[PDB]
Amino acid sequence: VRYFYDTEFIEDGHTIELISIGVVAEDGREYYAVSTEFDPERAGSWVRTHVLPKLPPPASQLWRSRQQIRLDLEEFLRIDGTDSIELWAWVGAYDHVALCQLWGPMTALPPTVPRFTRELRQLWEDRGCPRMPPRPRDVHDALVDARDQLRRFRLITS
Amino acid sequence: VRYFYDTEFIEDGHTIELISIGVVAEDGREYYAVSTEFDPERAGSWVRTHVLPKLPPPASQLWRSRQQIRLDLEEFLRIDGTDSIELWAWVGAYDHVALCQLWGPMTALPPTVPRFTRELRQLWEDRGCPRMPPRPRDVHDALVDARDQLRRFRLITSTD
Ligand SMILES: [Mg+2]
Ligand SMILES: [Mg+2]
Ligand SMILES: [Mg+2]
Ligand SMILES: [Mg+2]
Ligand SMILES: [Mg+2]
Ligand SMILES: [Mg+2]
Repeated sequence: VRYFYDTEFIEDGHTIELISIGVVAEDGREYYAVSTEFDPERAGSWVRTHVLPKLPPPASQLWRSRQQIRLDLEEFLRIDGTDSIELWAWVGAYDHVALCQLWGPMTALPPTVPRFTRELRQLWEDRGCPRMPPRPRDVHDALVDARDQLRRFRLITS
Repeated sequence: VRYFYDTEFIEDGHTIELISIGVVAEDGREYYAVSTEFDPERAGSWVRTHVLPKLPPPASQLWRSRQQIRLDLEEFLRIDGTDSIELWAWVGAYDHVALCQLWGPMTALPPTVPRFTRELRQLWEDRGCPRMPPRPRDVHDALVDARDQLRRFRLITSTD
């Protein structure tokens, strides 16, 4: 059913160029990939310092084409499966677009992928803002960040 | 405090070209504009059928530049005032990007505009999925869309 995710990307007010994606299923499965298709030269200051250095070394199989990431996610999210898929992220409007654009325009999103991502911050605030683990060491690694989202959600719903 | 909004747009897997935006405040105030800058030619069948027909005539003052719409919104959302700005939309991920892209990069969004839009669909499900009035036939007009969201938010929360 539930997947927690995060993306890193280069966004210029016009497009969102996907750097990486981390997704963690409530059942414990984890997916992380980094795109071979974004242009590192086009990254602004904040990304160069905080995002770029934390990426896998160049020879890692974690590096995948946009097409591989799409096919990886269709398998990882079980899009042909029994269960209803429910996507979650923390302040994920841009993340939601970044994920969806792996498929193309919204019309080309697979029929079982939700057309919205639930907002963890919204749930957090609606439960009166309960005390959370402080920020992990490596924030801006999308998988670490996606992990911490699931941790947060479990706390709030315990 | 709370604003409810909707955007209409041409989205192609690459960009989100803003057509119109409708915003309604909890205090009764309303804003609506249509961008002079999208290219009607690029629109798909759906946007040709359901969106373009509801737009104001060419002479309407509702047609504005993207620059004018930014300035209008900075005023309307009371960006320099002391209330916390809360934004709400129904299934608003692309809407949130469309709105925020009026300021360019996320970098450049006024500090006082929140970095996320609250998701009215999520709220609905949370409180038990209570039965809602039907959507207006007028929907697909971003202002009508935004008013209706405000109405749904009122009904969903009416015993909170
Ligand atoms: Mg992100
Ligand atoms: Mg590819
Ligand atoms: Mg996020
Ligand atoms: Mg909309
Ligand atoms: Mg539209
Ligand atoms: Mg809306």
